[PDB]
Amino acid sequence: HPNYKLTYFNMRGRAEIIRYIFAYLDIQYEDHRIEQADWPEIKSTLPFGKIPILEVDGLTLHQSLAIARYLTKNTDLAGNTEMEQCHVDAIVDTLDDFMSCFPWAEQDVKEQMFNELLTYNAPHLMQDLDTYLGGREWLIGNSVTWADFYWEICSTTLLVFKPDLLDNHPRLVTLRKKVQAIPAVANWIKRRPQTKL
Amino acid sequence: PNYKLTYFNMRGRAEIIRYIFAYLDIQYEDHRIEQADWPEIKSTLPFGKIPILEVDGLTLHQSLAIARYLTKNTDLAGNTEMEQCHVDAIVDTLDDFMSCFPWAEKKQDVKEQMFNELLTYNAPHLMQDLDTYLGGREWLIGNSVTWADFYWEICSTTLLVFKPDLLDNHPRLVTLRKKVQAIPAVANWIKRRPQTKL
Ligand SMILES: O=C(NCCN1CCOCC1)c1ccc(-c2c(CO)ccc3ccccc23)cc1
Ligand SMILES: N[C@@H](CCC(=O)N[C@@H](CS)C(=O)NCC(=O)O)C(=O)O
Ligand SMILES: N[C@@H](CCC(=O)N[C@@H](CS)C(=O)NCC(=O)O)C(=O)O
Ligand SMILES: [Mg+2]
Repeated sequence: HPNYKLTYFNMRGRAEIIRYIFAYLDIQYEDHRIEQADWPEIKSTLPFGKIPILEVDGLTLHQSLAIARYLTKNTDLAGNTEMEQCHVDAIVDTLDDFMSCFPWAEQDVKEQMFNELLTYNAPHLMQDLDTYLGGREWLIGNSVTWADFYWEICSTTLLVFKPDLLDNHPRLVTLRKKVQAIPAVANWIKRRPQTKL
Repeated sequence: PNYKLTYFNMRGRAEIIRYIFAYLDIQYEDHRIEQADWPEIKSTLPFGKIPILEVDGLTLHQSLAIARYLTKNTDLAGNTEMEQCHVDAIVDTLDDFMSCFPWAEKKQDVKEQMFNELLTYNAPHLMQDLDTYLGGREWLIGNSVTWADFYWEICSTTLLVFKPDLLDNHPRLVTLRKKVQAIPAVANWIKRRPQTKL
C-alpha cells in the first residue's frame, strides 16, 4: 500500500475520477488542492507541466485517465474480461473527448463555443450513450465500472451549464443516481469540497 | 479472430492499430471507406466516429482503447503496471495535442492561424518535454519497445509534414523515430501501406 499524493486545483475537474476510485477502494491519499497562485512554481517541476498528477511513493504519474486505469487494475472497477476492459476504456475516452472540446482556458469566442457544444452536440452524445446503455443497469457488463463513475462525473459538470441535458433520457438519470447511491461514492459526494466545477 | 478495421483512407487515428497488427503479425481487413459513403455509414457507428474494429461480429470503437486491448499480454505492453501507466500517459499526452488541431475547420484562414499557433508555440514545448522524458534511454518506457513508441513515431511523422524543422534540436527523438521505423514488421508495413498525406 503506497503513499498517494494527488495534486490538482481546488475543483472536481480532471482529478475527480481519481478521487472516486480512491473512495470506492477505501485508499488513503493526500488530496492536495493548490491555489492558482502556487501553480507557476509547481508547473515548472513537472515532466509534462499539467495536472492532475499523482505521486506514488514520490514517483510522479500524470494523465488523469492513465492514473485512473492504473488504480483500477486488478479491481472490480476495471471490467471483468479483456473485452469488457476495452469497452470501459472506450466509453471513458468518448466522454473525455467531448469534455476536452470545451475551450476551458480561452470571453465571446469561449461563450459561443460552449453554447454550440451544449446545444448542438451534447444531445447527440446523450442519445448515443443511452443507446449504448441499451436498457441495461450499467454501461459495461453486469456491475459498476469506472466508466459509470466517469459518466456521472462528466454529466454532473455538463448539467451545471445545461440543466435540461437528460430531460429526454430518464435511463441516464437513473444510472447517475445508481452511481451516486453506491455507499463509498455517496459518502465522498456528501463530504467533498463544494466547488462549481 | 476475424478482424475488420474501418477508417478513412488516411494513417490518422487508425494507424496505431495498423502498426500493432503488423508488429504482432495478425491478419486483418484494412477497410478504407469512400468519402461519398461517409454520410450514410456514419449513422451505423456506435458514436458516429471512426475507427471501429469489428471482432467476430462485435464492434469496438476508440483507437487507443482498441490499441490497448490488442497489446494486452504482449511485448508491446509495459512490463509492469507502473510501466503500463507510463505508456498510457505518454499516449494520452500525444493524443491530447494532436486532437487540438482543427482538422475539419472549413474556414481556411482560421485553420491556418490555429495550426501555426499550435506548431510554433505549443509543439516545441511538447518536443522538449518528450526529449527530457526520454533522456539517454533506448525507448520511451522501460528497456524495450512499447506502443507508446509507435504512437510517438506516428504523431511526429504527421507533425513533420506541417513543421519540417520540428526536431532540429531533438536528435534523440529523431533516433527514436528511426528505431521504430527499423523494426522489421513496422518497416514492412511502412513500405506496403497506402501513401497518403495524413
Ligand atoms: O483530417 C482528418 N480527419 C477528417 C477526415 N475528413 C473527414 C471528412 O471528409 C474529408 C476527410 C485527420 C484525422 C486524423 C489526423 C491525425 C494524424 C494524421 O496522420 C496523426 C495523428 C493523430 C492523432 C490524434 C488525432 C488525429 C491524428 C489528422 C487529420
Ligand atoms: N488529458 C489531461 C489534461 C491535463 C490538463 O490539460 N490539465 C489542465 C487542468 S484541467 C492543466 O494542467 N492546465 C493548466 C496548465 O496547462 O498550465 C488529463 O486528463 O490529465
Ligand atoms: N478519440 C477518438 C476520436 C474519433 C474521431 O473523432 N474520429 C474522426 C475521424 S479522425 C471522426 O469519425 N470524425 C468524423 C465525424 O465526426 O463526422 C478515437 O481516437 O477513436
Ligand atoms: Mg484522450
